[PDB]
Amino acid sequence: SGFRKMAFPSGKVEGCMVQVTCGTTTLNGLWLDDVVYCPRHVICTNPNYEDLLIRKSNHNFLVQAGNVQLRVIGHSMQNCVLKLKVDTANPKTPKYKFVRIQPGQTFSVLACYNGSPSGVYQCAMRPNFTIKGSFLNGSCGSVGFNIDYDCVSFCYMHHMELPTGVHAGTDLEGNFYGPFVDRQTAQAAGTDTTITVNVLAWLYAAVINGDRWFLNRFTTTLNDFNLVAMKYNYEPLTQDHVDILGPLSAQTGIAVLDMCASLKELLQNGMNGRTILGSALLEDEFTPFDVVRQCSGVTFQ
Amino acid sequence: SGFRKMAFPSGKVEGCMVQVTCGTTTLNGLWLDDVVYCPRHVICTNPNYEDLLIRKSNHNFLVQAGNVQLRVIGHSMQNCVLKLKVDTANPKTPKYKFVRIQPGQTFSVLACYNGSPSGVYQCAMRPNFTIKGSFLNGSCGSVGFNIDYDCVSFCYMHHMELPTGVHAGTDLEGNFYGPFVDRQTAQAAGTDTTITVNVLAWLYAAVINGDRWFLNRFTTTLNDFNLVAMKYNYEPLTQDHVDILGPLSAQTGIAVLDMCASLKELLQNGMNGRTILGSALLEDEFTPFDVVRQCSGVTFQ
Ligand SMILES: *CC(=O)N(CCC(N)=O)NC(=O)[C@H](CC1CCCCC1)NC(=O)[C@@H](NC(=O)OCc1ccccc1)[C@@H](C)OC(C)(C)C
Ligand SMILES: *CC(=O)N(CCC(N)=O)NC(=O)[C@H](CC1CCCCC1)NC(=O)[C@@H](NC(=O)OCc1ccccc1)[C@@H](C)OC(C)(C)C
Repeated sequence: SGFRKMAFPSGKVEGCMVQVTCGTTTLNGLWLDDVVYCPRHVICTNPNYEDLLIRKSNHNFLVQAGNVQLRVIGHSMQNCVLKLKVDTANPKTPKYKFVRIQPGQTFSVLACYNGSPSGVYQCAMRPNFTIKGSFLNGSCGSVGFNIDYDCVSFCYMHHMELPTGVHAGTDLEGNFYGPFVDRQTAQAAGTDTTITVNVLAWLYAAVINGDRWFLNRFTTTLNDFNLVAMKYNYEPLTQDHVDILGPLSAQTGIAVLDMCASLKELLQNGMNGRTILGSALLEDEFTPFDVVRQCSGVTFQ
Repeated sequence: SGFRKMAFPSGKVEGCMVQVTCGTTTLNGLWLDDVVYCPRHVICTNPNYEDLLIRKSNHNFLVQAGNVQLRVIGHSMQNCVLKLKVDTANPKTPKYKFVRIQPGQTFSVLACYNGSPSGVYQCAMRPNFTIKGSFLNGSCGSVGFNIDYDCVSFCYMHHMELPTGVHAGTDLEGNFYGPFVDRQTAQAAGTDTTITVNVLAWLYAAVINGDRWFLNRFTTTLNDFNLVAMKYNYEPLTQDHVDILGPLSAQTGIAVLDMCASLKELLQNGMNGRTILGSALLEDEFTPFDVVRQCSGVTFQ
């Protein structure tokens, strides 16, 4: 038992982080096979990156992998990422995919500085397409990922911090999550919302681990639930959400809609000085898949 | 900015986990050089382990490292851990030490099943020498660690879960943290307390990241602070604790004792529906070192 914000083991990704330097900018890159992926704003000097990149040669890119120089033999821009072809394939390349995740989906972040991993933590893509990360200067190029058996699905590369202290970035093909652009012009996160299906998953986690105090005898319709959720800035729950909570419903014996009735009363009454899974807030950064993986024992390799 | 419960990168440890099987018990072991460390209760059938172990031969121990059989060529018991000498040194052995940590100190846990890492999370050794882990059947042998530059300091190996859902285990030399013994006889955690110096560190984290609402104009003596802390089941703060909070004090300009005055008023008044670093509870599983590492950029390799 117990329930923790749990990241995937990070070794498969650690073996891919490298330092990319060019001009006076140094950031992190991701070395898979003979390609190094990094944020395009590594490019020298409202920038027009196509124009800035045609002025570069391969030898203006310094790629450090450990104590080993990698030689750049080709480059191209794909959306907001640079792809640097190097003359050596990464022998530690795991099996991998690039995936663009939906809001509400979680992933592990390996924070990196100068190509050296610093820590790993678990995150969610917020409904407003920011992530509440932990990032300092030089963390650009750090990636977020999930692991399925032996395969690393990369889903995030870090680019920028916004004025509110939250973070914005791209999928590994360089497309920003959300409306953000990689310029130093005023931008701000839209209004965020709480990820309802995830809160419900976490309440099921609480029950699996022995916490029941918040349950009730009431029930609710999907429509009536959504009416109360909107009022508390929760995302509407949809039937596919209900279907995804199916397995957790059947393992606990608590119908999804009955669990919606306790969330409703938790929203209306607060938590009255009690805690759930060591939290005094309703947690929304565990997906239904996260709960099942941690409460059943699924491994990866 | 941002502040997350952040584990060390786990790759150095992942390369050391193995499966140890003997009789009908399978658990995790830790392969460093030509020795595999695992919990001694892997031994077959109020057990007397010295008596049970003299009845075993090397070939009763099956050690799986990936798809590769390791051959046991010697064994011995050290406290509550078995040390199995194998005929092959682990080529992925990092630089490492074994360290017995104090209560209040944090570490990363790589949860493992059948020698396969499942997740990594951050923990603290509670004042009552349990850890609030996340562990299922078959996680025994999973280890906890810290990393300093390139060196893995192993500090925990997991053995058992107690009735309250918290966890007990040993240092890597087999000595239990706390009064626990590796028998299936009724045992229970002592009364825990909140780790005061860590709460103060986290409040400094909040200030470094821009949260100030909880500060106040008041101050307090060490003695007067401890009087209020005892009443709220907080550990007494000592002068060495004050000294350790020195650097965080000097970076923020908030004297330790003034930060004690805001903790005092936070304890006496509650948090009034506000949050600190996304928490509605006072967090105590970040050490002063954790805060500095995450809020300044210290890497490892
Ligand atoms: C490379 C890096 O480490 N990193 C992540 C920083 C972090 N703490 O997560 N990225 C950056 O520092 C960004 C570099 C620029 C380079 C030119 C192309 C765009 C990216 N910069 C930022 O992340 C800044 N954010 C920002 O400029 O947002 C747009 C904006 C501009 C002006 C007003 C409002 C919003 C950060 C570093 O700047 C602030 C002041 C927001 C912290
Ligand atoms: C091997 C393993 O995975 N693991 C960790 C379990 C977990 N969820 O963290 N360890 C064990 O399962 C322990 C194996 C025994 C083998 C004989 C030597 C001692 C260890 N068992 C436990 O952890 C049990 N705890 C326990 O027996 O505590 C002492 C006790 C006995 C009777 C009453 C109260 C206390 C767990 C699995 O049992 C309970 C019922 C506490 C969950």
